[PDB]
Amino acid sequence: GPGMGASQDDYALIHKNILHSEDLLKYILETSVYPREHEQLKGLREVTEKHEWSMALVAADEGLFLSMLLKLMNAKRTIEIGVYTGYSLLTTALALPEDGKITAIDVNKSYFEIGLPFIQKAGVEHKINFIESEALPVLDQMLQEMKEEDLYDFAFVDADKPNYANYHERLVKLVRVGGAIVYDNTLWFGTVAFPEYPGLHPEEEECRVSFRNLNKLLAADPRVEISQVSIGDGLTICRRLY
Amino acid sequence: GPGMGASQDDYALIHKNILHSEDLLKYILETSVYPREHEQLKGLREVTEKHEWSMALVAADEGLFLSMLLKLMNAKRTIEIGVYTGYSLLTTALALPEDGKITAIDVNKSYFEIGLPFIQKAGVEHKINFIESEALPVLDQMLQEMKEEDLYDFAFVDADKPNYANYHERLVKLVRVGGAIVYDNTLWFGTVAFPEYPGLHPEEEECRVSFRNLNKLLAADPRVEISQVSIGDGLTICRRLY
Ligand SMILES: Nc1ncnc2c1ncn2[C@@H]1O[C@H](CSCC[C@H](N)C(=O)O)[C@@H](O)[C@H]1O
Ligand SMILES: Nc1ncnc2c1ncn2[C@@H]1O[C@H](CSCC[C@H](N)C(=O)O)[C@@H](O)[C@H]1O
Ligand SMILES: O=Cc1ccc(O)c(O)c1
Ligand SMILES: [Mg+2]
Ligand SMILES: [Mg+2]
Repeated sequence: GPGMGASQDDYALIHKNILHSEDLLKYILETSVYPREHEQLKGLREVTEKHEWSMALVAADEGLFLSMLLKLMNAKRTIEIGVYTGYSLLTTALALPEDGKITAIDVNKSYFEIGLPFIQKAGVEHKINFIESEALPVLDQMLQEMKEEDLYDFAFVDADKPNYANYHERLVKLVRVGGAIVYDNTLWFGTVAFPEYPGLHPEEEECRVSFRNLNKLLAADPRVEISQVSIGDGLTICRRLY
Repeated sequence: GPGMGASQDDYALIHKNILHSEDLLKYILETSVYPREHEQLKGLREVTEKHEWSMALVAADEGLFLSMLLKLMNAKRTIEIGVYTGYSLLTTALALPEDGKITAIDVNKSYFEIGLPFIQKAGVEHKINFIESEALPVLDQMLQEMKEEDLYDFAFVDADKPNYANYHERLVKLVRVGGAIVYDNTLWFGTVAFPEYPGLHPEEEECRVSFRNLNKLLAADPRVEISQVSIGDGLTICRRLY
């Protein structure tokens, strides 16, 4: 109710990691990520680390992996659901060719305005069409308008976790055959490995349950082939088969 | 030569994981890997788990990830360095198109013949050209005979770890521009994070130092873009730039 509002300090999982030690994750970042990170990504990350919802920021080693996937598959048209301050969005815009196009959807444009100066300085603002809205109505409107020529090569899903299965039903129609759908956070701080987990915030527990259900659904879905990858907070790559 | 024993039982790191949770790795395998694993890959994995060098076997979640990369980049011609019983090789042969081709190099064909019945039953043996040799002389012969139109789309490097830097100098000329080179085990049980790590077999220590050097070299190499991925025992994806 009324008060000071939602803080990430009310959450139990902030300080959890899936790798063996903090030293191993720090090694990966210092050795293989920061030397390869665009200066505008570094600036965007450093401001976002000070923000009240910094827990949501995509892991930087995951960012470089998404960039690699976009280049290897020659993606040109992508969709991002869940923008926050724009780290994965700027990563994507830097990876695409000059004529690449991104549809970016987030309910809160004020977060996006934090990252927008870095996107402009990087010279890739022209690739981004940002839409301030809940994603589900936008996706349903796309399904009535988009033709086969406009299908996306790649979707990154990093928004409200309990809605992922709902996003999946739209995205298997909005991404081309042979295209990729990537779901962030599918290992949810390691909590998915347990049928019950003590002391979580109600929203954290709702996400543990939803990801356990989502991971089973994706593994059984004949419309896609999958790979769940223990990078960052876990991601699942889906490739559309038909 | 004469010296100390260097069998698998002589190594210290066999059971060490890069993920901090054994339950999380089992969850990934049981939820997202085994339901998606080809029957012949399952049989090959089960035999190899009993073999005296079972620690060398590529992780099954990494297998599905490699398959996903190959499909998303539409690879058609690949090279594998380090075959063992053939798990990554069968993964690759199953992922490629019907007319895809693999050049597979290993010093020990007897290992390959353990997995060969599974590869034959999968119906993809015809894609594989197995070469029984040390890899370095083969790659140098390829540099002499390779034409630009025959460059590989994808290379998987999983053989003798101290030689990876030597392999890299040939493979950046044998893979096409825009192609991928994947180096397996670049986190080496997490020991790369530390300048010193007590209690290692001398060959394990040699690989720790070798990978610390390689990870620095790859992060600084302008010929490639990289992404180090904390799946399996760690891998590094390189994409050739010029
Ligand atoms: N229903 C909804 N539709 C669209 N965006 C939503 C949403 N519910 C939450 N979000 C947004 O999802 C985002 C999750 S954080 C996303 C992180 C970002 N991709 C990065 O690279 O760091 C938040 O910005 C939140 O505002
Ligand atoms: N110099 C060399 N040239 C080619 N192969 C070598 C080599 N030194 C060692 N090897 C081979 O490298 C292999 C490493 S284990 C390879 C694992 C396999 N790719 C999998 O999917 O499980 C062993 O089979 C070993 O015989
Ligand atoms: O909302 C919490 C949150 C936490 C971690 C994430 O990666 C994310 O996208 C969201
Ligand atoms: Mg996320
Ligand atoms: Mg290996």
